[PDB]
Amino acid sequence: SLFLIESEPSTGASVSKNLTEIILIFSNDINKVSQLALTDLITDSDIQGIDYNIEGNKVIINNFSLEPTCNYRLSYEVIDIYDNHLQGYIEFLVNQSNYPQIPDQEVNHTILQAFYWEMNTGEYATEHPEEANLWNLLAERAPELAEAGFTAVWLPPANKGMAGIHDVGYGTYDLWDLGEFDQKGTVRTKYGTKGELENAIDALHNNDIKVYFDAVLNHRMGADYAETVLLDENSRDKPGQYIKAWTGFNFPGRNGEYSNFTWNGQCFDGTDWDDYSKESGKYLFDEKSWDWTYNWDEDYLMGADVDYENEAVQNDVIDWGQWIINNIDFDGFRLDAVKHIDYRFIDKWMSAVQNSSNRDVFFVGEAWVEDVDDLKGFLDTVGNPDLRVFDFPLRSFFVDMLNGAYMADLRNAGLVNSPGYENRAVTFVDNHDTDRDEGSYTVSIYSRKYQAYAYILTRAEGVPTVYWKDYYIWEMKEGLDKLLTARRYYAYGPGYEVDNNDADIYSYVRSGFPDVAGDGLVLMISDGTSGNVAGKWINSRQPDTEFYDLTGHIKEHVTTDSEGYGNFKVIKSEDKGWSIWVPVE
Ligand SMILES: [Ca+2]
Ligand SMILES: [Ca+2]
Ligand SMILES: [Ca+2]
Ligand SMILES: [Ca+2]
Ligand code: NA
Repeated sequence: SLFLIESEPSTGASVSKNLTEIILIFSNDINKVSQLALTDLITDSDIQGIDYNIEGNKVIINNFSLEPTCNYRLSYEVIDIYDNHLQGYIEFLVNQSNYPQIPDQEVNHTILQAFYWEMNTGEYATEHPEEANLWNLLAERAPELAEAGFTAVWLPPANKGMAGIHDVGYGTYDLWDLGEFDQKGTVRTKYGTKGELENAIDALHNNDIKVYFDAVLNHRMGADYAETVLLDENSRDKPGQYIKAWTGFNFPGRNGEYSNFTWNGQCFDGTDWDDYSKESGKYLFDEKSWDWTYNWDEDYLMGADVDYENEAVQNDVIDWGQWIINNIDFDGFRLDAVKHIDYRFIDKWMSAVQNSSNRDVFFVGEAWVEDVDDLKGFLDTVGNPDLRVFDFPLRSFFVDMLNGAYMADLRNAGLVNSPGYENRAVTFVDNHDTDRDEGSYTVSIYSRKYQAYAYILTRAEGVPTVYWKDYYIWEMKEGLDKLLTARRYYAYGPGYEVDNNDADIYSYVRSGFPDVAGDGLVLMISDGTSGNVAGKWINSRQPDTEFYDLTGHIKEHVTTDSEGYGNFKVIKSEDKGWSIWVPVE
């Protein structure tokens, strides 16, 4: 039975104006092409003089020249060798060739999270062998990341963890070992060597991309030796008992390189394992107190807990902070488990590290707090103005959209819309904790993900993060790249909320820069399912201007009146319910 197996370009694609042919691949060998037309859908005129040629089960169509920003349909009726008839079509959009010219200092910022939990494991290692060596890959890919519009990359923890080569990076063992020393059965980390990493950073800086380090400062794991430790009278478990604590770290493999600091019992407030009784608990060490944290009793999380009241410990870790930026040339950090670490210490280190260099070091904390007020109150407590946080509040809205949400409420959702806190939001859709095959605390954004990316990447505030697993593993690249184009060239100037949002449609306006031609955009997203085209009358702030949907979804243009208003459209479906209207000229 006759069907189209695939086409190049694929239906829905955005293509180069230099596309020279369309290949259609069919199920059976093809006897005939009865009708073929390539149509410009804006003017509704067929391109005269196209040619085709039959090769077994393939049909190559050529002899055309496509205009930028134009939507085309290739319609065909073929008869196969068993006299089956198949009628069908493919559609595609041509990329803009002449983009708006944005002054380099105003270009929008955009982060790629360069990892996922199961990288280089199970089928992932099979289907994606290039990820057995992440530093080398990021090196290879720097120029295409930059072409995509990424301005920074957040790396997985680059230091040696307690599971060695299988450590995703959070079983922190040695901060000063970046896959330079044979420790935990491996010289390299799961991701590569120190040299490879230094390679990648040059690769990336070479293409004008920053590199953030994922600093896990709360705990330590895989200690070199155990120690007998008495537990405080205030310990929740086994108070005033003696336990055998895995608390000795001296990093034999590194042998003092970079830092000769070593760790024991007095470097930690406590632990969760007693190797005498072979029991888990929460164990507070004699004369230690849990450090000051936003919420009561949340210093203790897992592993051996760092005592950031200890001055020697504060000093070694401030020194590493500094080494990472000034010596290893990173441009910033993600701060794992930021609310489980002494707030006074986080402010002190953020200040020491910021103060040690002329570069403006970027900092973002992982504080999994879905209420905005609670999260602002955490920012207030830490009280260091450089401290950004991930907008888990906003993501809670994208979880709400999984089975339908009240879409007008996106006007006020997340840290990213809280007055006085909007620029401290690092917005995202999924990450390694929220999108993981097994053992997640949440549900991934498994539906309406494109809508959620469009919202964050068009916004005037915050800094958006794309997830590697979305972009490269679930293969959302094709659709994401169109949103990344929007952000890179169009999402500029003041942002405006509109007055006609409802249960199912949210629209938003970026007016463009006055002193830049052809930038600006109208976003419309929907959680509707009716399967059809809805309009909203929106003031684009650009009088007498022809716009088109750069997503390829709506195959018409919209021209605004002399007040700048126009009827902009979106398709109310899960699959295609996002549109981004940009100027054609
Ligand atoms: Ca802690
Ligand atoms: Ca303490
Ligand atoms: Ca809705
Ligand atoms: Ca403009
Ligand atoms: Na502590």
